[PDB]
Amino acid sequence: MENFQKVEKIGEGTYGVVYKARNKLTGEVVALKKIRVPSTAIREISLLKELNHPNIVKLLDVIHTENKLYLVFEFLHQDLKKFMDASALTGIPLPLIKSYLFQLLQGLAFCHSHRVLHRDLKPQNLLINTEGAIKLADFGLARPVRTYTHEVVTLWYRAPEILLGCKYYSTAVDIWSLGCIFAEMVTRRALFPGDSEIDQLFRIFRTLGTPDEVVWPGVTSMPDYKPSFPKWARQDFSKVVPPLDEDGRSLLSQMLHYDPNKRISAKAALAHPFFQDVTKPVPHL
Ligand SMILES: Cc1ccc(N(CC#N)c2cc(Nc3ccc(OC[C@H](O)CN(C)C)cc3)ncn2)c(Br)c1
Repeated sequence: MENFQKVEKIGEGTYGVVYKARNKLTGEVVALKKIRVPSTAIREISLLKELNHPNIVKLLDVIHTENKLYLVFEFLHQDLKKFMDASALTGIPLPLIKSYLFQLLQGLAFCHSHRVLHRDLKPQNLLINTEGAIKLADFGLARPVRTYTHEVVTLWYRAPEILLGCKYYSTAVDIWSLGCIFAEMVTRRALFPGDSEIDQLFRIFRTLGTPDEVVWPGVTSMPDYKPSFPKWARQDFSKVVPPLDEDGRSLLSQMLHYDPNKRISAKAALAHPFFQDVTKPVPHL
């Protein structure tokens, strides 16, 4: 750590506090995360230093000293959450929303091709720069209910299979989360703001319809599925994300399919007609 000087507190991350810091030597400005060490952790983390992509926050170095773990990441000046809030009254322009979704799908396609899942995608761990790029952060660190600061972990972006107690979820969980983020960027309001696991599940059911064996084979046998779940009817996406166009609604619907196996893959989503006219606009930061 002596090689680093803490500039400011970036925020209380899920696995520890994060500080903007400078390499007392290289002058490099980075994001320093102190992880709240098992050999299994070290090996997995070392594997992440290899997962390099333009849309994945670069893990610069892993420091294992004094039996403590520090992760040094590339530094970006803001997360998507702050940007969405700052664009609340005007709304993020569609071309930029399209650009961000496109880039994130590229990042996911990359990770997923390497069999790596994010598992906890949310606006707070999506970082943007002044150039128009957006990157996935804290990728692979998943493999708690509260943070080290007791802060509640958001359930708003959790896939239904996870909520239903699935133990071996797939890359499909990341597509679901991104779909929820996509919808939020368009409407300027969280799609499923649950404040408990059951409230989260029921919010999803109230919008997409209570899942059954027809739309999701095997759902009634899932760990936490209850035959007593209320049966709500499905609503039109025309009502869910106006004024998103049909290409956009088509894509969002495929990203929010109940059956993880039916849910569109990142790579297939990249070929969706919605991205026919994709561009890379510069954000107003
Ligand atoms: C909650 C949290 C804490 C740390 C990070 N990590 C780690 C990784 N991987 C960063 C951040 C960063 N830059 C930056 C990120 C946020 C930020 O402000 C966050 C505020 O908390 C905004 N909120 C209102 C959402 C300022 C600079 N550059 C590289 N890595 C992330 Br992702 C989320």
